[PDB]
Amino acid sequence: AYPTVSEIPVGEVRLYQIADGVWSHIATQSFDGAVYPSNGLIVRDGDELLLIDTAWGAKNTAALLAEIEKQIGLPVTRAVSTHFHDDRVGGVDVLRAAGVATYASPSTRRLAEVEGNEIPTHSLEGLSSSGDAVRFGPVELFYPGAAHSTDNLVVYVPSASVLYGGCAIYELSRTSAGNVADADLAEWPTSIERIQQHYPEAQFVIPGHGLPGGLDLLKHTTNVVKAHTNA
Ligand SMILES: C=C(C[C@H]1O[B-](O)(O)c2cccc(F)c21)C(=O)O
Ligand SMILES: [Zn+2]
Ligand SMILES: [Zn+2]
Repeated sequence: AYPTVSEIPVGEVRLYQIADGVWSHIATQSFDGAVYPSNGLIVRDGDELLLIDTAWGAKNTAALLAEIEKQIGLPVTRAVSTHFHDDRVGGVDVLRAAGVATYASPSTRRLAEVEGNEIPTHSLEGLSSSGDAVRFGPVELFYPGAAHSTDNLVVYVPSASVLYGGCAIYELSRTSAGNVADADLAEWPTSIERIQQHYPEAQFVIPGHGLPGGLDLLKHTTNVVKAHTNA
């Protein structure tokens, strides 16, 4: 049932409904020779939608907003980018131009500016230290510590017990480290432990790229990360 990378042409966006008012969005993009799927989240808050991460690029994010109008019919009023790389902020400008208020932590906004990437407008307060969590409309934002990047956020949707890991959580099919130039490999297993200790009742865990699972994706990610570190 969950759409897979070979099912989504670059430029099209799938929505997958996880629970009442909780969707993931799935798109695909070419990077360094290969085509990757990429996940974010849509969470209904009454008559508005919160968006978690772009669809990775201006074209995909415009297709995202178009799919939301067709399939859901509620406006996206706020977006959160979970770290500073292009599959999370790429398309912020399309969101801004459509009227979406775009958010990220101060660190993410600074890392995005330094790297040349699109920059969310608004700063998220309360997320500076590992273990910090804040409610943001219908979701909980959690800063687990440095992992895939130093700034990466994870997101929990209480109504549905959905944990979105972003690029800090790998899918089961991913058995090698996914480009770790900006990662903190010594801290990543500890940051994952913080996630486990905070959301032990998670039912549905979504990696940044690929198929959702359970909390077994956290242990898998630690294994992949430690395996890369020892050799
Ligand atoms: C192998 C994946 C690539 C994917 O993730 B990224 O580092 O946010 C990032 C940035 C730019 C391109 C891109 F394909 C990606 C990974 O886990 O890092
Ligand atoms: Zn990244
Ligand atoms: Zn990524």
